[PDB]
Amino acid sequence: NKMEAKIDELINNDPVWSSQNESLISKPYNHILLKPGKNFRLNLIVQINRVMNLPKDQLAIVSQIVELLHNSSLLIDDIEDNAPLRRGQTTSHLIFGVPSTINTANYMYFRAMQLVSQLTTKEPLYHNLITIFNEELINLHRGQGLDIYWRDFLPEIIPTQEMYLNMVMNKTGGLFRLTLRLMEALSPSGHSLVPFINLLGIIYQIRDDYLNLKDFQMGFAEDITEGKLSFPIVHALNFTKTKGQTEQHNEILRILLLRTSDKDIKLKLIQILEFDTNSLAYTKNFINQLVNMIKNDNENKYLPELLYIIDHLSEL
Amino acid sequence: NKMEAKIDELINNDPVWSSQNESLISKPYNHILLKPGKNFRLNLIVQINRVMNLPKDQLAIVSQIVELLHNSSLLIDDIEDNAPLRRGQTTSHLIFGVPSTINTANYMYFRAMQLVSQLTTKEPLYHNLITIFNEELINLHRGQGLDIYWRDFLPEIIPTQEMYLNMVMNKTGGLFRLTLRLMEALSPSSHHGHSLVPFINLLGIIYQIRDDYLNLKDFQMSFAEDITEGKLSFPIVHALNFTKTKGQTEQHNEILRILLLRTSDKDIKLKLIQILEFDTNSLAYTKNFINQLVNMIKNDNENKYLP
Ligand SMILES: C=C(C)CCOP(=O)(O)OP(=O)(O)O
Ligand SMILES: C=C(C)CCOP(=O)(O)OP(=O)(O)O
Ligand SMILES: C=C(C)CCOP(=O)(O)OP(=O)(O)O
Ligand SMILES: [Mg+2]
Ligand SMILES: [Mg+2]
Ligand SMILES: [Mg+2]
Ligand SMILES: [Mg+2]
Repeated sequence: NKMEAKIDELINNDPVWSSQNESLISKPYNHILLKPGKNFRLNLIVQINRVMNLPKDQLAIVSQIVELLHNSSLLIDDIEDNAPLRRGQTTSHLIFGVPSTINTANYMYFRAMQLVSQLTTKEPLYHNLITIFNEELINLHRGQGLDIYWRDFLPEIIPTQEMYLNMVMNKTGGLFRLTLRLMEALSPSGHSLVPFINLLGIIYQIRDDYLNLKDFQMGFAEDITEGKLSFPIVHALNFTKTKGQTEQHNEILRILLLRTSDKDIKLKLIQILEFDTNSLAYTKNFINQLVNMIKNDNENKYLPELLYIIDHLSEL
Repeated sequence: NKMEAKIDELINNDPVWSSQNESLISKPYNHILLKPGKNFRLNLIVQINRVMNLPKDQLAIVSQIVELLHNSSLLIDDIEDNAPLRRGQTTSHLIFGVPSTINTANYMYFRAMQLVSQLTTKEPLYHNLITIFNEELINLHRGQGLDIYWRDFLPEIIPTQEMYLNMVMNKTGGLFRLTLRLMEALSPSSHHGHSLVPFINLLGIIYQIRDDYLNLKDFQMSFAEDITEGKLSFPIVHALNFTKTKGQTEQHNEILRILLLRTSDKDIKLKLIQILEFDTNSLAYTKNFINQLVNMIKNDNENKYLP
């Protein structure tokens, strides 16, 4: 009966959770926190707020939600991408293991969700805040799904430029739109800045893909080891199909499929994209055109310190 | 000019997502759907609705939300537990890879969350369903994190029977309580009696202890993957704390060594089992523990837990 009394007191109570248990399972998350770039995701929110005007207490919460979602996404992305480093540091799953990292990352998504309720007391608004959160996280998982599928089942599907851009609108545009849509919904205060935040996500991503190869040609071109269907690689694959460069098209697939860390093999692929397909110049120029679409936006049809961010978008 | 036009169209529209795309991402999930148990998790929902009386359309969505969370939880748990099999079938991550499986599973978490807003249009009630959904998924992750922590840090921390039971209230109680708390908040029924959460908690507990018990018993009588996983099973927690108390130092260490082996070796697995069989009598202890738990419900004449 002391057993039953114990079982009885157990089931008539909320589940026990100590602050100690909380520390033990937050290890993978505390590790990625030791990484920079933070002050920048914070500079973008701060700038957009000059327009949205939410009180600083609400802006702090919007910011905590996004940081939890962002860092958790990277903890996961690194398992998904077999990444050994993130922001010059050893990846969490390599230290604590994939099991703990996945669980903790998923855990933080729900803490993030929890915080949405500290943004309002109003039910109509709260319901909309949750829908935005739910929607963009659904979008993030969709693009991430395609990026991962194209790569892992290559050459089953060779994405075209169009397909890549759609994948990026979901994948990368997910959190960008999330942050902005929350702010536009909490604003006490012109046209929606969503097309502009979308163009930013796109630029951010093609730039991430591009710089990952160009800095090795001049990091470690880890994208090649991953086998990622990046902007430069998507152009090269399609370009070779179109110009009938069979041998080169196949060599590109062969190298991607090696998941190689050999610097010379990676450098060969890059030099193929440089001189054979001209995928690097194409990408650098595609980036510039997108940036000009904003820099030449006088009539403010995209646009509402703003541009300073566009050139330091790599540090977010 | 034409490139700028295309980008303009793109950024002014919602992200494009086709049904073929939906089919691609769904592959790891669909693969697990070829699995039984469904006419039983759904059986419990049915039964309890006899007291809750939710209108079918609403009950089905609950059934849907529960199914997505459960199947998704299993996809991830198998990755976390390095499980090669689930219901006799090759686990999803061994077929589609860990990357796609993790992504798909999480996606389904959010799809499940989406179904929550289609349970009701009343803004007060909806908020409660979300808080419910949110709270239990958090407990689920807390328990899972602890079950994984003990295992992966062994032998840093060896839980006591009590710590184990608390871990289970979180991990396994989560989905059980989420299912019932939703149904109770939706119930059109005036006063369907005392809340059934205490009863669903005891159920969750019996369920997990029995799961750990059966993993070893169906191997002592004839794969015992919990040993290969190195899991702090209910019988294992009992054996470890039983040898520590009876000062049986060498048996205590032998148990730890085998769990730390992460072994698939039949002989060695048989060896750990014979220790629990003859040395600590942990399997008989577990069987009896389960029976006591059940008797709490069987001899519930004043219906304190039962409806
Ligand atoms: C969930 C998101 C948006 C992260 C995607 O990152 P990528 O795998 O595309 O590249 P890195 O962020 O690791 O540079
Ligand atoms: C959460 C635990 C311990 C078991 C999960 O699987 P079930 O016992 O519910 O069985 P199936 O859903 O896989 O049929
Ligand atoms: C997320 C939950 C609740 C499933 C936990 O199942 P276990 O980790 O106990 O392992 P299985 O025996 O169910 O495979
Ligand atoms: Mg990555
Ligand atoms: Mg990635
Ligand atoms: Mg398991
Ligand atoms: Mg498990």
